[PDB]
Amino acid sequence: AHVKYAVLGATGLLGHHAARAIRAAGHDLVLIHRPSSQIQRLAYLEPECRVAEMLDHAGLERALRGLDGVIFSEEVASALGQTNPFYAACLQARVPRILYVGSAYAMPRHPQGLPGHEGLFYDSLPSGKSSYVLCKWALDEQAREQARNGLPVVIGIPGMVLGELDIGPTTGRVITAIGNGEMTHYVAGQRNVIDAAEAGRGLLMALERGRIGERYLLTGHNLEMADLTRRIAELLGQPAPQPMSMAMARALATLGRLEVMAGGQFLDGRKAREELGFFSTTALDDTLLRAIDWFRDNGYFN
Amino acid sequence: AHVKYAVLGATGLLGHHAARAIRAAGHDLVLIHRPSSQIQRLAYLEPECRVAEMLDHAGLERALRGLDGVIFSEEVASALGQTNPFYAACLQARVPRILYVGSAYAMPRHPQGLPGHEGLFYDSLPSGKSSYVLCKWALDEQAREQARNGLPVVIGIPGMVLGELDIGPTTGRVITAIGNGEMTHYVAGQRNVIDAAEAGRGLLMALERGRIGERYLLTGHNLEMADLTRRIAELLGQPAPQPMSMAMARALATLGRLEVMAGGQFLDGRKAREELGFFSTTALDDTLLRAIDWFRDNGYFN
Repeated sequence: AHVKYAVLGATGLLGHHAARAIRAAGHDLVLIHRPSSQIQRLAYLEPECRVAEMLDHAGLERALRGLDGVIFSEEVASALGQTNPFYAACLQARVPRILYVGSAYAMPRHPQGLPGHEGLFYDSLPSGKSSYVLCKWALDEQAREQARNGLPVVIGIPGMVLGELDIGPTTGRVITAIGNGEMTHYVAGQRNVIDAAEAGRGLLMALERGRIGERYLLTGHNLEMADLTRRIAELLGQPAPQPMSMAMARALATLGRLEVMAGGQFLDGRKAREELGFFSTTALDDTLLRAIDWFRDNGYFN
Repeated sequence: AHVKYAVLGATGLLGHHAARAIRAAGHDLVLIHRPSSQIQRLAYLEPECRVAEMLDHAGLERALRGLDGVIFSEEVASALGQTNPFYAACLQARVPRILYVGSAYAMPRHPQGLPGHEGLFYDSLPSGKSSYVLCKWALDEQAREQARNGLPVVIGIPGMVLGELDIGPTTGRVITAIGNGEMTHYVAGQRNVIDAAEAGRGLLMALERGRIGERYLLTGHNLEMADLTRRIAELLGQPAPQPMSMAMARALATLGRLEVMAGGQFLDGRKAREELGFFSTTALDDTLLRAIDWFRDNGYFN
């Protein structure tokens, strides 16, 4: 297995599937993990494991030795505080190839309402926007900034990732909320959903094939929240969540005083397809069913 | 003016009206304030002002000298942290008569759904309830605990206080939210509303006349939130806020994850009436109009 690729955050949903994709390609897999993390869930991949706390420049450098590449999986300041040492260590370890996993919320909304693409940038500080968007904009700026400064950083930006192995769960709380009768309503909104297994392969592909300093949207299905809500319901044998007005959402925010909860957009997958060879082939139902089954076997449904 | 009564928190809505009531009764008024507070808004009452930070036992003791009585106007721990020194200082200053301003949220809901009364107690820690209720239950327990231990504490519990001189505003954000088009919806609920001017007189009356260690509900009008919402709208020349389901409120709380906002009850005013001679005589519209006018003259409406 002539090539060695590492993954930080391998126990998260999207990292676990990057790790798998590296194993599926027949590369040597390295997993850089914090000592507290339960990386033995990935022992089946026969990984090489390197311990490193993410604020420990001696240990990151050491964990980043002899790699052909690496995937990376008070709110703004400390987001930047975690990534900054990593980039530091990548420079010292002389890693040739770095992919940083970004978010589509680093991008503004397509100004004609069409599906979003990699060319959508905020000219400067996304002022007046949520702190979520701000944090996501910063991490995006930071990565490009390392590219500009001669670091080999590629940026891979998946849509909402859904699939099996979602421990929290995280993104798949939609599935469990619905299944457990909790999500009784939804708010209108556009969203791109992507199968976890694929998003992992897309990451590997950006890492091996992306242009340094470029973003690549890794997309699945463009979807109304009504329809994502409804399909999951139908599959779980449950009633469809009913729509809830946008005004009725702010009116609760206002009762509070005494959002980006449906601020997503559709994504254009062409760049990844033409440059990376990447695109989804999995039916959405197959993804939603595989997630559903994983959650059920592990008792996330009451 | 043979009797001297003091008020802490005189710049708040309910304290300002206690202060006024003390002036209206022809007593000598003392205002105990923190040095940062803008107590010169009450200079027209020709008050005697005593400076005291509320965590400064030397200064409270000194500010509590030679009084015939006093009205008192991480969330639980620090609520108790503010009151505890005050009670300490009342013991050393030998104040004969102390009224603590409580909340109706220290009481559980009438177990047959009738209007609530002073006999409603939680037998012990109000477990599983909101931290708001918990904090309000504690301060209530604390006051009774000082009574039990020989301190002359009376507890006065007004309903939702509405009227003029509401600086934040605080309770009157309902009025301004509606007026400014912000409160577009409300959640079903029962509530007791009381005129500010009166609630101040009720406080004075509890202080002079209550039994040591007893609670006294100071009540105005029992009101559906639909009707309070609607009257304020009609008076402001605005559309009535529309009802919003309770389920639709939790369904937003649940979208968040990826209350007591209508948990109030009606209050029974009989104890205050029979013992204190207290009861409301003011039409609700007159109260809502006086508040409305105060807010308007000071430019709280856009």
